[PDB]
Amino acid sequence: PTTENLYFQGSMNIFEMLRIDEGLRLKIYKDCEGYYTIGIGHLLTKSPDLNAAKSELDKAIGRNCNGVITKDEAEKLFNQDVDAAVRGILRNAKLKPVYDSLDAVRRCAAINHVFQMGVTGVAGFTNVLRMLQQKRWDEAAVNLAKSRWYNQCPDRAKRVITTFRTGTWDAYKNL
Ligand SMILES: C=CCc1ccccc1O
Repeated sequence: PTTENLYFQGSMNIFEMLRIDEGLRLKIYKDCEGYYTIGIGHLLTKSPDLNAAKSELDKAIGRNCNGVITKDEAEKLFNQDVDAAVRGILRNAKLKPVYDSLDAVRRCAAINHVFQMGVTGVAGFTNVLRMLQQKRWDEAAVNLAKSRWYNQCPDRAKRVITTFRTGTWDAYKNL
C-alpha cells in the first residue's frame, strides 16, 4: 500500500459506500426490480403507479417536487434513510448482538444490507447471522449469494457480499 492507498479507508464510510452501490439520481427512476426510486437508493413505493411515487416524494421532501430534487435534498433524505437503518439494527434483539460482534467495516456492510432489504428481510437470514457471529466469513458470503436480494440485482449487492467476506473496502476501489 502507498501512503495514498492507506488513506483510502479513512475516506470510506457508510455514506460513501451506499452512494456507490445506489448511485445518485435527481429524477424519479425505476430500480433493477422495477420499483420507483430517487436520490441515493430511496425507494419511493412498490406501486406501479408513478402517481403514488410523486406523492411519496413531495411528502418526504416537503415541497412540490414534480419528480425532481436537488443534490442537497438527496443528501438529506439519504442521511435519514441511513439513520433509520442503523436505528433498526440497534433496537432489534436478533440483529444487535451480531452487529456488535462485527468489526467496523462489516458493521457498514450490515447497515447497507438493512438499508437495501429492511430489518425483517435481513433478520430472516438465520444461518448467515450465526455464520457472521462465528466469523465464518466465506460461508456467510456464499449463503448471501444464494439470496433473491443478490440474485435479482447482483450489481447493487455484490460489493456488500465481498465486504462481508473480507472486512476491507477493496470492492469500493477502482470504480
Ligand atoms: C444477516 C446479514 C447481515 C447483517 C448482520 C447484522 C445486522 C444486520 C445485517 O444485515
